[PDB]
Amino acid sequence: GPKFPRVKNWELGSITYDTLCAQSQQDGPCTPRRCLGSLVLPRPAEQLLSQARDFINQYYSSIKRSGSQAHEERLQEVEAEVASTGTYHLRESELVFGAKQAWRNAPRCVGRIQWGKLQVFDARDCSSAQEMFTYICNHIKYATNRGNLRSAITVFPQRAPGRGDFRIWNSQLVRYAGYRQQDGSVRGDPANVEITELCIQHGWTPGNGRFDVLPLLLQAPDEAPELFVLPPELVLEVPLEHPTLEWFAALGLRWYALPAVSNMLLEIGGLEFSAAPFSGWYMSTEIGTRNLCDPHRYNILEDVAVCMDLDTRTTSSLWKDKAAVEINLAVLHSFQLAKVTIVDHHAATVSFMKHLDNEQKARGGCPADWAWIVPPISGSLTPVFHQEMVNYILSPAFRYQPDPW
Amino acid sequence: KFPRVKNWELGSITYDTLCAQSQQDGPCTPRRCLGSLVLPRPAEQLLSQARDFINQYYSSIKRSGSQAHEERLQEVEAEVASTGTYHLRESELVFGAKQAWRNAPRCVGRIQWGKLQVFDARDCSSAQEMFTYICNHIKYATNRGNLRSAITVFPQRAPGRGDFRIWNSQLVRYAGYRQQDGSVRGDPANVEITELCIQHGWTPGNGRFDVLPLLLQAPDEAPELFVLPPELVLEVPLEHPTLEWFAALGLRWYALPAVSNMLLEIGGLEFSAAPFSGWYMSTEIGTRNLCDPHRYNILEDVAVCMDLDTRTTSSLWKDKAAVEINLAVLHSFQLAKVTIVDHHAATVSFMKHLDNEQKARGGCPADWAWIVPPISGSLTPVFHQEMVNYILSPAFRYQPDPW
Ligand code: HEM
Ligand code: HEM
Ligand SMILES: Cc1cc(N)nc(COC[C@H](CN)OCc2cc(C)cc(N)n2)c1
Ligand SMILES: Cc1cc(N)nc(COC[C@H](CN)OCc2cc(C)cc(N)n2)c1
Ligand SMILES: C[C@H](O)[C@H](O)[C@H]1CNc2nc(N)[nH]c(=O)c2N1
Ligand SMILES: C[C@H](O)[C@H](O)[C@H]1CNc2nc(N)[nH]c(=O)c2N1
Ligand SMILES: [Zn+2]
Repeated sequence: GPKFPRVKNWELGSITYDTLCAQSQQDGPCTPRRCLGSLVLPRPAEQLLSQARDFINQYYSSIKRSGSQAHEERLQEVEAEVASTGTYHLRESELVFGAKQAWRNAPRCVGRIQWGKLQVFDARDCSSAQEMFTYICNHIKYATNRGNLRSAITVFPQRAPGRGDFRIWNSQLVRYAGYRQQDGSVRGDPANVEITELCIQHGWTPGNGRFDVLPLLLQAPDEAPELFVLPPELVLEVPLEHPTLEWFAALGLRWYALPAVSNMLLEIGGLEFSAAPFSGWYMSTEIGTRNLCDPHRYNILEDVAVCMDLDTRTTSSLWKDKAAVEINLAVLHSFQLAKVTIVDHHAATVSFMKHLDNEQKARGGCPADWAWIVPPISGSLTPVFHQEMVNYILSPAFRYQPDPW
Repeated sequence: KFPRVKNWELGSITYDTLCAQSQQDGPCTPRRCLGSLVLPRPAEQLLSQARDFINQYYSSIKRSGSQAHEERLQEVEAEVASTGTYHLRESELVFGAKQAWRNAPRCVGRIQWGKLQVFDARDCSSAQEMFTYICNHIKYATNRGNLRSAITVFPQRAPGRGDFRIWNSQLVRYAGYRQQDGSVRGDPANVEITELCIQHGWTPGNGRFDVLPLLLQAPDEAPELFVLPPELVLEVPLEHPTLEWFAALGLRWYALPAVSNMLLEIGGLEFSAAPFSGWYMSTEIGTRNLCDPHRYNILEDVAVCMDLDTRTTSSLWKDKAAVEINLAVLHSFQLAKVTIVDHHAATVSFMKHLDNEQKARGGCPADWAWIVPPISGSLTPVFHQEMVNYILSPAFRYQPDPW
């Protein structure tokens, strides 16, 4: 009967219909002729004003004052401001709500059960690269909280007509260096070769290890980026050991505690926050499966399998699968021992199922990107594998943006 | 526009041009993607699908434009104009069935697409005849463990009448018997078909691995029950290479995956009974059939036999057990000399297939959620490969249950 996508869970046999998707104001990449759901990156006064009104309407609905006089007065305030200045500005509580709503709207995040619990640091007063650095250190200190991690976002000033952007050049606040070698290989994280080379071009004295923490390149409006070294005491890392395989610690592998995305755009009511880094805590598979075992990342599967004495000469020994499991276990064990927050892919996906049920009742749906939500090991052992998902774009949102260089 | 398709492991980029030949809408729209959903929510038309298919065929043998090509289009046209339908030549049927497989977005085994034995069963007028054909298919496809891909094609749908159908979802399936206390004994996915077999006269067993009889249906007739001779049905007892207690679980699985509920569409003609088979990829058995919570659900038993700490997700007890079961499946198929492919070799060969199809057709329709295996996803190259999903014809399609 219902004219909304029907969504089925094949493990439980239950059905829902997503009505939320009708609030999408904006096309993804798919069409009736071809699905592009698996692509990572497929590619103004009245326009602004209607984005702004929709957002203000969301905020007033969220505080149950929709249609109220404070609501119609805010709408007028906003149009008046666009009328005379081309842009407008958010009230503090509007920013807080919009930030949370952007996380809650992110289809690619499995951690969204935590969406209501986000510390929002307003850094819209920031006026220099040096001040960005202070805010960022404060953020990292707050978020890290000695291992007991707290979700957080710091919001720097919005894009402004004619004037340059605030940008953090690094893709995350904490990243490891990647040094291109003479034999064409890479030492450290190959994902970070470009930003590494950029840091060196901007005067950084590079180290030569596999786990060198990168410095930050921070750009304030209409200035060249400036370089800032994080005090090592601020950057919590966990050395990786394995609970029974005693040789595993001898590998010198490690990972940083804080996953802090710094190159995304936070869009709220048409306003564009080009620097707005946000952080949570890790799901174990991000470290132990992707960052450590992708062939284009640290690529350690074969070395670990050799240490475990597996038959790496044939696919059918399942040597990759066994090594990857042990690496994931080491990641979980080591984070637990160090009392640094982490969540395994089972607990995370169970919690995401609870999130979907919360959001079914609250908004009638939840946009979700199945390829990104299902973990990269043990897929069908998690309940999200058996759950259909509808993917669409809502605002507020975190959006990709081109690299500043 | 032609979508850009990137491999994130290798940095390489292609453009799918083949998607332009899609004539048939999927579930997605610009407002929302529905690609993770399993199921979807006259004469001129048949004639254009017919012409298009005859063109694909004459081009496939290089004789595009020839006398033979024109006379064949006119035959198709003369037949439709007079009867509202037409019939395929055996050689066309063979081509169309291979193309349907080639085109199947959810199949990771398509490197094999050109090697397909096709039995024409269009001269079949009875459920009894269907049974004989099915036994021959099984015997041939199984080949004493050296499995060979095959399809048998029964008579097409016709406006005047009921369809030929095989009620079972595969030719070989294990019974699931509901217990008065809710539980299922056997394969919970086959409870309905098991019950249908019982009501049409089957004497049920009571094991966890009882091979079902087939319900075959000729048009507008009640379906009929046929027991497969047990020697036709190759099974593999599961054991583990190092864990001796694993064989004590009494697990086993059948060699032959042979889908028998899907519709084969070729040039607008529809073949409601057209069972097809290949060989398994180990994860289908090891991960989905044995470990899915709504299938035989054995993860916990295995974890306990391995003495794992089951009380917390963070021991990765599930992951550890799933890996041993998959290992047991590969080992036991290898020991019994029955064809199987593991998920690494299979996905490596699919990458090769993508590359072949890029050169041959300018693209390949693929359903990423079904191509990427259910364990160790990102350990396989297909995880890192962007894919474009779309429907080309000839095609295998879902159809309603006949009851
Ligand atoms: C609280 C713990 C959190 C967990 C466990 C978590 C987990 C994850 C995971 C596993 C991913 C996929 C990452 C990848 O494969 O590259 C992700 C993506 C994402 N999460 Fe979270 N998340 C958390 C908190 C946050 C917070 C606080 C925000 C924003 C306020 C957020 C926004 C995002 C976004 C935008 C993405 C997509 C990134 C992209 O497309 O590249 N998440 N989350
Ligand atoms: C030769 C070895 C073959 C292998 C290893 C293979 C592998 C697979 C696998 C793993 C799937 C996913 C199945 C599932 O999760 O339920 C699949 C689906 C499928 N394959 Fe194959 N395949 C093979 C041969 C064939 C042949 C011969 C045909 C047809 C002539 C075929 C047509 C299909 C179709 C239509 C699907 C989709 C089924 C559905 O939507 O439920 N494949 N294949
Ligand atoms: C290729 C690439 C693109 C892009 N936008 N970002 C990166 C690296 O950013 C890290 C990655 C983004 N998918 O996010 C990891 C993450 C973030 C958060 C907030 C929590 C968490 N557990 N995990 C690489
Ligand atoms: C729910 C359902 C639908 C349907 N069409 N078939 C089934 C049972 O068949 C399972 C599956 C098709 N989804 O077959 C697996 C398979 C088929 C083939 C030809 C090869 C292979 N390795 N594996 C269940
Ligand atoms: C091609 C494919 O879309 C790509 O490799 C995706 C798949 N799923 C993912 N899922 C997560 N969580 N993170 C990723 O980087 C990716 N990569
Ligand atoms: C909802 C989701 O699409 C569903 O669980 C799919 C996922 N991928 C799959 N992939 C294969 N090969 N077979 C399946 O049954 C499924 N199930
Ligand atoms: Zn789609």
